[PDB]
Amino acid sequence: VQRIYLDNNATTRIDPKVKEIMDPFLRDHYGNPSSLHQFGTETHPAIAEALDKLYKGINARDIDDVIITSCATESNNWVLKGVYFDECLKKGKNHIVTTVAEHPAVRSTCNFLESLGVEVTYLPINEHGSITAEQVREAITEKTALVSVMWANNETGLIFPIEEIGAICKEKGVLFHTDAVQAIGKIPVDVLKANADFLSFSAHKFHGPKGIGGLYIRSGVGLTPLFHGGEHMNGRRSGTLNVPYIVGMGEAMKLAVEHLDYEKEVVGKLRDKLEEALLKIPDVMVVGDRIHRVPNTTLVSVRGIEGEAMLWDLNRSNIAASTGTAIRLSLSRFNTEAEIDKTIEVFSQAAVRLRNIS
Amino acid sequence: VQRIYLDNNATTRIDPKVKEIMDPFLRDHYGNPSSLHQFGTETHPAIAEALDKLYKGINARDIDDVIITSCATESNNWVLKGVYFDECLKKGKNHIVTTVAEHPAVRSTCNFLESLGVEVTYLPINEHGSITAEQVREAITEKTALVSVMWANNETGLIFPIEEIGAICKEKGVLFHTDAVQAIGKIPVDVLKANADFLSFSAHKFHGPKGIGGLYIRSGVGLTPLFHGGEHMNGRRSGTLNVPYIVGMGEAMKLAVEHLDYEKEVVGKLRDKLEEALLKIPDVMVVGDRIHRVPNTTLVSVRGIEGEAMLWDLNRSNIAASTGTAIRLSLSRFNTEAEIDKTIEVFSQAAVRLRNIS
Ligand SMILES: Cc1ncc(COP(=O)(O)O)c(CN[C@@H](CS)C(=O)O)c1O
Ligand SMILES: Cc1ncc(COP(=O)(O)O)c(CN[C@@H](CS)C(=O)O)c1O
Repeated sequence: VQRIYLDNNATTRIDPKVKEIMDPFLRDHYGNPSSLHQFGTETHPAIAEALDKLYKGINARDIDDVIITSCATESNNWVLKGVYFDECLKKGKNHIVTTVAEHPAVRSTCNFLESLGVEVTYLPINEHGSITAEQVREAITEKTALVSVMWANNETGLIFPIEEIGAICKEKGVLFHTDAVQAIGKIPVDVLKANADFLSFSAHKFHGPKGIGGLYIRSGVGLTPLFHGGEHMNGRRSGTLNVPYIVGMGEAMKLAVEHLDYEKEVVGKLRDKLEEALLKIPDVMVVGDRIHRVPNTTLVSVRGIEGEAMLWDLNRSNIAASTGTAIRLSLSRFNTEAEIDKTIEVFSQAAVRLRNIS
Repeated sequence: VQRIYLDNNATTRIDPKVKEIMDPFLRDHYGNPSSLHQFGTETHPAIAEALDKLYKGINARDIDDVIITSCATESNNWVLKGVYFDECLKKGKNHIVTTVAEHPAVRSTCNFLESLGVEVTYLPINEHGSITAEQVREAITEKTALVSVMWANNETGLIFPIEEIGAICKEKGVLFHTDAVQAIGKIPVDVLKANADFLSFSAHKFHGPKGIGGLYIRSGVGLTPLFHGGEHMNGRRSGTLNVPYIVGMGEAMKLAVEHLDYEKEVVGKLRDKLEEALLKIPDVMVVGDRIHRVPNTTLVSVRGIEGEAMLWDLNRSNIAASTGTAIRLSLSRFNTEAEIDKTIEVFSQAAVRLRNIS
């Protein structure tokens, strides 16, 4: 059979080169990097190269930290609860601003902080489907410890004005965190232009393995650890290093930035080919804005057939996509134009054989 | 070259069968298990088998939870901070008892809770090098939310009276957590006989990969999540599942319990062969008790040559061990008797060529 994977915002395929670079640390180089003997120090060069790739991947400075976590969910929980202890309980700055579009890893923890008594405002989305930076200004008070706005939305793909928000946050002296998981390998990511204090990411969204993530912490910014133990990662996150996934995520970051032109020029062009081909069908319509979007995502809406039935039909035809009432289709570098023509055909055939209402 | 690995309490080698069972989920079965399409549901049988192996591995009941974490450090932070929020701030039961022998992942977080105002007593070790259960009784008051005592010590190998402590905790109605990482695959582990409410473990101590762990939570016991997001693991720990490491850790648990007789009868006998051979040397001495110890560990002390110099010498001879002022040697199933004879020889040769003081 020949299956079609169009659900790359849910997770991606590991690049074969990433798997290859991970194998030796799953095989004979099994030493704990904290060990003083040769099995330990033997792993250090590859770790340094992976970390270097990550730094260079997000234009982090050598003075900055890029701490290895187990996923973006860990990074988000760590920023929000850490800044809860440092600035809300200890500095009395009991206010956090975020958006309604953030991943549940951010919003649900924010709900928990509300249950403890922190006041959090979830900014409402506007009609163009994005946020404006002035919205955060209107919501930022002199008691705001942190603003957290995702770089790109996972359901629709829209890119948010992180740069301008970073300038506002910089002028007013409030910590800035951005969940950028959906941005890596899709668009250029620069922590300096964003003036970000915190940045989240997760490997399996740019063709690394599930179960490893990263939190960029800018130099000097404090954040009480979520994993206490104080041994690893400059004492900020304890636990024996996931050596294979660290190297793999480094190579995956490298490949992701090396493929940016291909992502925008080829993957984005196929997304436009696909989208335009699908909009040649009755009362369908893209949900959201079509200009300020990441190159890989289209979010299509159909008449009165709910999206989940169409997704059942496609999976029956071995074509994988996700929801977002609407259908989210998210591409990658490993899709081909033949795959897109076939998906246009199967989508139409499924659509007319679903239209038969009653 | 032929290197000798005797540092298995720091981390272990991945069993080749574990790597094999992980490869397909690093290759073509890359779907997010939360996805509704075939790439997602396609991973479910292997996940169920791995989880089943874990449950059966620690005699957990089907009514219980065995939540997948990213390491034992995550499990320990989660128990202590979770029980801090549920019973100390909300139920006013502001007291925790633990030991001075616990891993830094437990003790350092306990220090953090003290900084927030929780009163924690770290029980002192006695001369036989172990704790008695009555010590915890004397320290347990009507304001104790939780007692946390490790199953086996990582530096010395001594097995603690978890069973009896579980009975005391059960009679008095205080939550019981045990960090059992060093016990899995070394001695039988039974959460029911221990009457444990929480149990920690980490895969890479029984020949699985670094970067995945487990927290057993007994049925009905509450614990506010450390990873909020509420999607995965019955909403208790959010983040896209580390599919390959879950399957591998399941197979690793299976092999670990299947090798218990071999661990005590063969690995323990080689540890006794080695130990007795090394005690035939001047003013040396095993640090700690020699009866109630895990089968794989010996902790040897030498005259006035510090242990780190001896460890430098051994690593120069491609023999790996760790500290514990003393030298910790920790075996596994993949060591051979030839390896042990050679280590006895190299240890002696290093010892006499280190004795030359000034
Ligand atoms: C009992 C016990 N509990 C927790 C840990 C930490 O495991 P992690 O998977 O790295 O989080 C360890 C790991 N002890 C190693 C590495 S610090 C040692 O050198 O002794 C342990 O022995
Ligand atoms: C922006 C953003 N931030 C965090 C996460 C969570 O990543 P983790 O590595 O699983 O913790 C995701 C993952 N969103 C997937 C799985 S819930 C989706 O279906 O949209 C994300 O898109």
